[PDB]
Amino acid sequence: AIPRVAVVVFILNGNSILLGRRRSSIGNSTFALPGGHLEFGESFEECAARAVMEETGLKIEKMKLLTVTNNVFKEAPTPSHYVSVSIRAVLVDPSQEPKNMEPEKCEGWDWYDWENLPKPLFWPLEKLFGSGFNPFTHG
Amino acid sequence: AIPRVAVVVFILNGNSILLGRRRSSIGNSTFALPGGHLEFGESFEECAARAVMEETGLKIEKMKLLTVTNNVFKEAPTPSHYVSVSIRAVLVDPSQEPKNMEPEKCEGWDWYDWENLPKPLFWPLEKLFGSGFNPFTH
Repeated sequence: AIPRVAVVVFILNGNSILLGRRRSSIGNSTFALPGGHLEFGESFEECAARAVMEETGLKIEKMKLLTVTNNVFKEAPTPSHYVSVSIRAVLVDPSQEPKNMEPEKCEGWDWYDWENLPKPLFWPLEKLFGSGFNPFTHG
Repeated sequence: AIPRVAVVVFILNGNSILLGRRRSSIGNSTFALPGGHLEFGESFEECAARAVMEETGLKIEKMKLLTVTNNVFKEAPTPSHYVSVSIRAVLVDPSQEPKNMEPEKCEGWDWYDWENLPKPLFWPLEKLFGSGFNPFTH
C-alpha cells in the first residue's frame, strides 16, 4: 500500500471541460476528469495523451502542468492513496467528438460549461475547485 | 478503565449545525453531534472527517480545533469517561445531503438553526453551550 501517481486532464474546449460519471468503487456515478496511471518512464504529458486516447478516443495537444493534489481514500473497499497531477490540454481537432472507449470505468464523456458544471462532482475535483483553482487561468 | 478520546464535529452550513438523536445507553434519544473515537496515529482533523463520513456520508473540509471537554458518565450501564475534542468543519459540496449510515448509533441526521436548536440536547453538548461556547465564532 504505497501512494500511486495518476494524471488527470482538463481538456479545454471553449468555455467547457470534459467530464464523465465514474464507474468505480470510489466516487461511483460522480462526475470526474479523464485520466490514468503514470507508467514507468512516462512523462506527465505522454500519460495525459495516452489515458485520454484510451478512455475517450480524443487526440489532445499543448499539454501543460497545472498542479498536484494528494487524495487519500482510507474508507475505500481497498484503501488507496493517489497523487494526482493535473494537466491542461486542448483538442488537435476541435470538432472531434468523444467516445466511451472504456465503459467499465465511465458512463460516457461530455462537455460542461465552466459556469454550469454538473453535480455531483467527484469530491477531489470539487475540493480543488473550492480552493479557487481555475484550469483556464492557473499558471 | 481509562479515559477515551473522542472527536465531535460541528458541521456548519449557513446558520445551521448537523445533529441527530443518539441510539445509546448514554443519552438515548437526545440530539448530539456526529463524531467518533480517535484512533492511534490519527490527527483530530483526520478523525473528524473519517467519523463524519462513516456516520453521515458527508465529505467535510477546513477542519479546525475548537475546544476540549471532560465528560464522565459514572452512572452509565458500563461506567465510561470520554475526553471530547470539538472540531469545526464545512461541507466540500454545500448541497450534499446527509444519510443515516450507522443507524445503530443514531436515528438520523438533520440541520438545525443556531437559534432554533432541538430539545433535548445531549447533556455534554448543552453543558458546553451553557458556558457561552459558540462554534461559529470560537
